Amino acid sequence: SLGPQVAEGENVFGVCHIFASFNDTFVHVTDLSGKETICRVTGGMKVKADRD
RNA sequence: CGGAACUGAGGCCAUGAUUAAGAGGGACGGCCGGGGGCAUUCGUAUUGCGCCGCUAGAGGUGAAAUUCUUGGACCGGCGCA
Repeated sequence: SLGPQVAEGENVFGVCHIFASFNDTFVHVTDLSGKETICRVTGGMKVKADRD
């Protein structure tokens, strides 16, 4: 029961927190507070070499 | 009689001081300014430290490595110095 307030229109908010720069890129979904995290992901966990 | 030193009272002179620098000094009035010294309050950032959460990479390069990394890095969060 993940957000059991079932109305099929009650949208559930989060925040994303993109940290972009050179040599990296992060995507860090969290709740409204930034205290609880949901699947932080990067660019280095997908490609093979370090210059891409 | 001359010229010496000294002391007293008087009338006379149209009776005596050049102006005030587009030279300067000082005074006075209202302002002006990241001018100078002493004490005072504020700011985000950085670095470290503590506690919480999820997860394998993070840095840095033209490209790499030295280096940090499940004994929990980098990211996010609240505090403190």
